[PDB]
Formats: sequence, C-alpha cells, structure tokens
Amino acid sequence: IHPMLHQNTSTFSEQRFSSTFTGEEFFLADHVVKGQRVLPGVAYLEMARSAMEHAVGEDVHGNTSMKLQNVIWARPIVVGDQPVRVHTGLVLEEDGEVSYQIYSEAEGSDAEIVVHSQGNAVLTPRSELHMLDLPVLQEQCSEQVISSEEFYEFFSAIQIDYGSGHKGIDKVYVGPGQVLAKLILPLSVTGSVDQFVLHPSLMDSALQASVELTKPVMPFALEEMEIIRPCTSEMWAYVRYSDGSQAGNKVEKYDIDLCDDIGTICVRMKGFTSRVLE
Amino acid sequence: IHPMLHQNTSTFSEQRFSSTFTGEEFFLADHVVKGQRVLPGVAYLEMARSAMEHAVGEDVHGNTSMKLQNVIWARPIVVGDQPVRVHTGLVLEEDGEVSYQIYSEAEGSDAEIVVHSQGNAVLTPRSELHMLDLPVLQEQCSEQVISSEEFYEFFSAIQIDYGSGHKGIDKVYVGPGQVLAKLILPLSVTGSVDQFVLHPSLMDSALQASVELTKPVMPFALEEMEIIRPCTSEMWAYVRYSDGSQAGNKVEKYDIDLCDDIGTICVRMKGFTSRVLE
Ligand SMILES: [Mg+2]
Repeated sequence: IHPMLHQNTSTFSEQRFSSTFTGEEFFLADHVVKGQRVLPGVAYLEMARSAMEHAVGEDVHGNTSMKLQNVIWARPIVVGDQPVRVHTGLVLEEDGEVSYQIYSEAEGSDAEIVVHSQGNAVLTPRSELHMLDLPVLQEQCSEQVISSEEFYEFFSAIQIDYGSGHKGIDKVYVGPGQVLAKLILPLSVTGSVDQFVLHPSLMDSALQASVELTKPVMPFALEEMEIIRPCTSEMWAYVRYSDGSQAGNKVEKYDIDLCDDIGTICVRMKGFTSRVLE
Repeated sequence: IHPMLHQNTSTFSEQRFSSTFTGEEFFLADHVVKGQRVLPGVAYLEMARSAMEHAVGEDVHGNTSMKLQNVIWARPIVVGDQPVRVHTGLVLEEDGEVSYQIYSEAEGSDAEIVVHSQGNAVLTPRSELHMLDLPVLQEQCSEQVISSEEFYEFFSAIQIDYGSGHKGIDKVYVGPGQVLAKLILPLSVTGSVDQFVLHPSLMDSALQASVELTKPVMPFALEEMEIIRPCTSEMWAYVRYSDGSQAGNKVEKYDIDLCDDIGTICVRMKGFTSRVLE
C-alpha cells in the first residue's frame, strides 16, 4: 500500500494496517542508533498519516489537511536479523477525532502487545499558505555555519550513524534562537519520492537540525503537526524555540517548519520535545 | 488473500474486501451462461465465507462453524474483456449477526453501487457430525442413472457451457424425490484445492444436480447454509426436496448435502430456491 504501510488487516474490532520491516528498507539501513537497527520517530508519523488517508473512503469534495496532535514515542523498534511485523491501529471518536497507536507483537509471545507510538489525528481545512522569508532568515542566521560532513560527523561521535539515505541535510545556518538548514533528497532515493508524502529522508533531516542546541537524542512528544503539501519539493527546514521557555539537556521544545524552494510551508511542527536515550 | 477475496479495503464506514476478476480465473473460464462470461452463485458464498473469517481476528478457543442464512442473488456479474472490481461489504449487528452484501461499481459511473448478492452470516457451535447412509442411499436411488457426459451435454442444449474446471459431476443416481451424485475435482484444478474451503468446482456441481428435477436455472434464494469441514475431501452430493411441497418450473426449494468419501457431512444447504433466467 505504502512503503511503511504494507497491507490492511482490519476486522470488526479494529481498523488496522500491518507492516513488516525486514531491514532492507532505506529508512531501515541508513539510520543506525546505539549500534542497533532502529526505525526513526519520523517514520511513525507517515504511518499514522497514510493510515488515516486509507481509513477514509470515497468522499465528495471536502477538506484535506491532516493534523496530527499529541504524538508520543515509547519504545523504538529494533530490527535484529528477524523480520518484525508492526500494526497501526485506528479508533474513530464519537466527536470526530481519530486516536491511533503503532504497536507490534513479539515473536516470543504473540499474546502480548507493545506500544511504540501513540497520538491523535484530526482532519482540518487548510489555513493560509504561510510563507517564510527565505532571504531575511539567513540574515539573522549568519552567526555560525556548519557543513554537511561536519554535521553528520558530529553525530557519529554520539554513535548515530546516518547512512546514504538519511544524508539529506546540507548547509546549516545558525542565528540567535534560530536555526536554518538547507536539505536535499539523496541520490540513492531519487526514484523513491512519489511513494511518500512525508519523505523520511528530508523530515528526519529536519529533526536532525533541532538537536543543534548543543547522548543520543530521541523524539519524545510532539503536540501538533500540520501537513499541507507533499514533503518532496521542500528542501528548506527552519527550527526555532516554542514560546515555552523550556530549555535543557533532557527536555527541549521546538517549532520546526519545512518549506519549498519558494518557501511554501508544507509541514509545520509545534511543541516538539526531544529526550535523551537511556 | 483468497482466490475470490483479493485484498482488504476497509475504512471507518465499512468492513470491506475488494476483488478484481479479469477472466483468467478458472471459475471464470469454465462456467459460460447465455454466451456471456458469468460468475457462479456458489462463488458468492465463499466470498461471504472468507470475508467473515478475516473480519474476525485473534481469539481464544471458541466455536467455528459458520452458518450463512437468507442468502439471495440479484444480478449476475458479467465479465466482458474488461476487468471488474467486486466489493464484499460487512456490517456487524448489535445482536451479533453479520449481514453482508456483494456489490460492484460500474466502470461508466463510479458513484453508483449495484448489488449482486446479499445475506446474513452467523457463527455457531458445531452440531452432531451427521453421517449419511451411503450404501442405503443408492438403494432407493436406483431408478434412473445418468453419466457425466450426458449430464453435461444436457446443459449445452440449454446453453450453459461448463468447461474443464466445472466438470466435477460424475455418476448421478435418481430415486423417487431423491437425487444422488458422485463428483470429483477436475485434474486441471488438482493443485488449487487448499486455497478454498467451499471449492466452487464441487459445490457448483452439487448445485448442478439440483436442476435434475426436469431455460437456464439460476440460484435465487438459499435460507440456510451450514459449513463444517472444508469442501475438498468431499466427493458425494445428495439433493432432496425440502419439506415445503413447493415444486414448479419457476420456483423449487431443496435441501442439498455434500459429504466425504466416508459420508461425513461438510456442507449442508436447506431451502435452496432456483429461478429461471430472463
Ligand atoms: Mg469498524
């Protein structure tokens, strides 16, 4: 169905989308964490996204702008020479919201369910197509500059080995409480672009920039995510603090924005919390 | 998923199983009706069956014996050099029953739904494994005997051309208000046997015997169907009148039973009405 959403395993008890990740996938071969083979927090969002679209059928006109609220991450998925089957389960609220979970079932005990990520999803009309000032942004973000290699080499010191596919970051501009970052899709994943709406390669890269506040940092809680246009054309990301004043080495809360060449915002994050891996 | 149930296209509005039949299928290449390429009334039952099993998930022990009640047929599916997509839609009743429909959407107007078969499905504990008297049955069914060729040649006069795959009938014994029939799976479909539970080749053949009361006869209304063991081992069918005394050239109501070599009843029909094609 979708590179992270393989088939529909829905019964009368649940709306379900099951997926099996051997390890051959690019997002699972170019994002190494603590030595183990781990799926990125951003991938959980595109499953919840592509679940939702398919959990809704033929409909006349209407609004399409999907808003993912109060997303959380509990336990990363580790892939060790054993195919893992992951289940994305949806529940429609009487009010109209949709809550979701992304769990799996262990190969040792199938009667046990483990939750890797939760949240809510609601469909929403489009607001104004907010456009960021691409020339003005670099002006304030002229204090420090980091190149791709140095950026990625900095992670390898923390032992977070981003392979070819996740090398989407490019130039990185720092300002005061401002972050900017040009990012481009990698050549390896040239073809595979029209299969995704929230392409992991660029998105995770956008999340990678948020760590430039400075142990492996892991997505913890995102309180809002707004999708407008497909995350393909967009090669610019912009990270700033959220108006919470909550800064520290264990909990940090940001507002990230990705945008087209022109600067048309296509994805918009708010309240994104990152937490250290133990 | 299943040779007549291809994938699961379920949304929050409906439990769905969509299937596309090009015409290459055996049950759609060996059952010609009025010159047009038509799907057999029996195939609608195995979709409703295999829908149901998959519309129910992981469960601890429990009863498995699926009972299809008040099945009806409205409009045959005609396949004319154009792939047709057929949708099997399920609805769970508060009481516990499950009603179903098997519709499609036309290639000229997609906003229109056409219903080919309806009914109810309920899950039920197994009753006693009723066994028929195979030696005693031929005793009373010794009045008239028809061979395979003559049987099938009789249909071709009505222009119902059963090809290799639907040539499952063998010996046919007639008694007074009794019908018997040995039937065997065809060599063409030797491999494809473990893919079905209600194998069309034998089942339709069992329905073919019911017409031996004597225009193309078409299944109209079956008020009960009970499945116990997979319709693979079973090579014997037995057709008798239902205790309704409702006999005639337009409406006829029977009780068919299929059974193993030994005689273990695996499928059991009751109240099966057949009606003439206009
Ligand atoms: Mg439902």
